[PDB]
Amino acid sequence: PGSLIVVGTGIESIGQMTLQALSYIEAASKVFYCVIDPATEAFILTKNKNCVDLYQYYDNGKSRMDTYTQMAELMLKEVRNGLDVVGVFYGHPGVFVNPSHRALAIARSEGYQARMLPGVSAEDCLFADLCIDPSNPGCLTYEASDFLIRERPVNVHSHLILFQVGCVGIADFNFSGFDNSKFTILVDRLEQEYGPDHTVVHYIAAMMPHQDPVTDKFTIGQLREPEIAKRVGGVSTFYIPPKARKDINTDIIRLLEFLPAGKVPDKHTQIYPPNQWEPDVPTLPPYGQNEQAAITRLEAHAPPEEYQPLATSKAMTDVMTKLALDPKALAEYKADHRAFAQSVPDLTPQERAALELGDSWAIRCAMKNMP
Amino acid sequence: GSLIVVGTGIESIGQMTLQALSYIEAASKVFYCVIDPATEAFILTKNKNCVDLYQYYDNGKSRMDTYTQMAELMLKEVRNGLDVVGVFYGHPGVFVNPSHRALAIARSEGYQARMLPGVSAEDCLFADLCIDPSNPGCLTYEASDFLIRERPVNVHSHLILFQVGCVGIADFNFSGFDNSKFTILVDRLEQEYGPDHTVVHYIAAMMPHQDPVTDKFTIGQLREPEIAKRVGGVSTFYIPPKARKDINTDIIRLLEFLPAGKVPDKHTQIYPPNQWEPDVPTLPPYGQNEQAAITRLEAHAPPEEYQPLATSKAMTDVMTKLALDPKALAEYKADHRAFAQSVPDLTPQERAALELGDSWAIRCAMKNMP
Ligand SMILES: Nc1ncnc2c1ncn2[C@@H]1O[C@H](CSCC[C@H](N)C(=O)O)[C@@H](O)[C@H]1O
Ligand SMILES: Nc1ncnc2c1ncn2[C@@H]1O[C@H](CSCC[C@H](N)C(=O)O)[C@@H](O)[C@H]1O
Repeated sequence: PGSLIVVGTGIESIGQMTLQALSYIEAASKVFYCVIDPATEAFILTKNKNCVDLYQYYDNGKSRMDTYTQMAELMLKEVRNGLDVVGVFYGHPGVFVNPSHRALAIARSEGYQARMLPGVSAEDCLFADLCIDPSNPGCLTYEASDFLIRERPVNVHSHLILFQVGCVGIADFNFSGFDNSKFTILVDRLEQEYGPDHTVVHYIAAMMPHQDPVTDKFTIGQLREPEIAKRVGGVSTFYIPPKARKDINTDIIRLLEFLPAGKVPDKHTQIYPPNQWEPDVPTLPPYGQNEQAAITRLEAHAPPEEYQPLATSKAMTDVMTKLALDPKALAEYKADHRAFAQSVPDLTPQERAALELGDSWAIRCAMKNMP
Repeated sequence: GSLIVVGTGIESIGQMTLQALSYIEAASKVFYCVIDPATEAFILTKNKNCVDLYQYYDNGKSRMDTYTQMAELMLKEVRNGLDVVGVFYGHPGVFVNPSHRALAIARSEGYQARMLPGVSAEDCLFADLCIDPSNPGCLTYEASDFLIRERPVNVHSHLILFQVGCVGIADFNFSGFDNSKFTILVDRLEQEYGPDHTVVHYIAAMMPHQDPVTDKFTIGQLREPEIAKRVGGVSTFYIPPKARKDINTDIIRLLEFLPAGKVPDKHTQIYPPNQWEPDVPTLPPYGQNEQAAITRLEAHAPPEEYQPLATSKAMTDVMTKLALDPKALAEYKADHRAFAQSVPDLTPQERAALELGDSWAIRCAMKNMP
């Protein structure tokens, strides 16, 4: 009896909140939120009548871990009283967020329903604004101070993302912001691992819908310029592109049959597109001889035989939207599949049967058939 | 012409962001690639002009040709002056080839190009497994690329592998992938981690009533034919740290982290522990430092420097519209004053902040009036 759901709000105000985060806000018994955008906070207050701002539990000179302990306990206290508590943290609520993990784990240890819903993180915004794929060529993400304290290894051939570069070695809080006086220690490490000429991108996603992202391209040595290091604050994130590209192992690529068997891959060339923040890698052009061949093959393209297009009804689309947008209806459906199933209007006989089964394959067959 | 690329999250409908939906509705043309029928059934009700990109896959047809065709279908509409919005499930730029190719070409030729972030499978992995990438760092690889280019592991940090069910397959089949080189991946993981180390097979729920797959195996167990069978196209591996890295005490004092009279714990991590990691010396939840912080809550008042929100409903609604209505945002960015002077019931300070547009002015207008 009593539960704790933790949701996120994304980074950019309001717009980056997920539909299910909003739905679990409204259905909550009490809301504890920690956001750093005024419109987002106002947006949370109009969707639930019982909200407490967790930001007030920071204080000047007060340890952040002590604030995190208090933030977790304020939620767990309402949980142990049998309330349905929803915790709110901007971005992804479990990405570089201490009190959410502490509160959910303690509630689990005491036998309560606990669950975190994912959200859009600052790393997600970084991928989008910088148009980089973590797949190419791998992504490593560190907390900036932990990266120094435990001397975590770099991967100069993959992406590097550093959070909290604006509070290096700071366990305190100050409403005015951080005095990043240990920033030079981080610069010393980045220079030692990458050299002073390598690129570092100072990233700050736009928090308001009309603002532009900060995507400023520096070298690591330029971070020692006073006017540069003052620009990084509490919502600053560093992206360091790969310094070089690792070679393909032709022996392993023949074992995996990535390329056609008989050919030797290109040793100094990546496939299009290039990373615009990366030192120049020889990259193939967008429209080679293999590319236009597939583009001109579009002239003779027909829907494949095994391609099965969507073929559902208005009633089936509405009931699955409801299961995704209505936590009240979802809780009833999981409690009794058939009693919920025969209650939905206008469902075709197979649609009622598929929804009563609930299996992924039955629901997909019901939405791909239709007489 | 322009190209806006958005995502839908992993779990159907519910994990779409509010701004992804608004750019769907306001779009002239929509090209989508989702793998959930209800989500696809959610999209076509929001825009009358959609094309399913999934049809450009084919049996025996190279994925790279499809990605070239997927990007070209959007690009040739962009060169014709329409406002195109491409849709890919999850985060549209996380392990997605055609989205980046189309945006790069669109940029190179001078068109407006923007990607909106979405909720990825890695985001869902963080939530369902309830782990934090900060503790102790997170390394993400494409499974085959991790093998082909012999990428280094980091046994002290998180490891996440995408596409473990498609090891080395460049082709497509509607029946899915024949993960016949999966044993090459298992060989590498055992060499780096040992056969007894944990690997979590993760499949986020795609439907609202499903529960996630969070199966705890050992790397050696992956060789069991009935284990290798259950990893497919939407499978992701999580590998917890094999050990924790030591704190460098010299670096600790360079940073002046703790009081220069107190010495921190050298071989104990903070609560909570990673429930998927081999047992690490972990602090209890309610130590005396925590209990001291609990009892100090009784004497809590809002600090003097704390500035609570103090706004109006007219101001709340205009910023909601700017975030939820892309056409009003385009108007406002084109002329702040014309937009600011046109919104009704705005306090004169509120219109002045809106006309400025600066973050400092908007935040002052929303926290100031007593
Ligand atoms: N608007 C923004 N742009 C870039 N990074 C940001 C950001 N807001 C917060 N961050 C990063 O996140 C750190 C705070 S911890 C909070 C992170 C949040 N839970 C998330 O999902 O990202 C900051 O030190 C900064 O590195
Ligand atoms: N439901 C799911 N659960 C776990 N991993 C998933 C998943 N769906 C997709 N993936 C991962 O994503 C890969 C496809 S590439 C598509 C990724 C998507 N853009 C995203 O944001 O995550 C798969 O190989 C799998 O590793």
